[PDB]
Amino acid sequence: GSSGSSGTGEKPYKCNECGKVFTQNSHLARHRRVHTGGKPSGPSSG
Ligand SMILES: [Zn+2]
Repeated sequence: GSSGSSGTGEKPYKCNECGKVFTQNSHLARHRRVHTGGKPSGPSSG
C-alpha cells in the first residue's frame, strides 16, 4: 500500500513554507521572499 516515494530532498536546506529544497542557504533565504512578497495567478488588475 502506501509506499515511501524516495528521492524527495537531498539537501539540508528546505523551505518550511511550501516544501521545496535548495543546494545553498542564500537560495532558500531569498526564495522565502516569493511568499511574503509575490503576485501569483489571479484576477485582472492594474
Ligand atoms: Zn517556499
